[PDB]
Amino acid sequence: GQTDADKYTPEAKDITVTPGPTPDPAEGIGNKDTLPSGTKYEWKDPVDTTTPGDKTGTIVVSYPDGSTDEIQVTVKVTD
Repeated sequence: GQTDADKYTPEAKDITVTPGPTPDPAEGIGNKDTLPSGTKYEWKDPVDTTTPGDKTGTIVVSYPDGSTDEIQVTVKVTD
């Protein structure tokens, strides 16, 4: 009786951006090719990338069955 979250292991990928609005969360998973098609990506909470610095955020990976993983990443906002 397994869920998708029992089977798949998303990998964090740190990203770098210029100051700007919250980036595309798909950029924070480094092994999307390993995950089922129909897997969705969203930030748990929007990362504030409006100012420079190293931000911490979490990507919610939602599998086709509705189970989830939560993956923390660093977003390096440049000066």
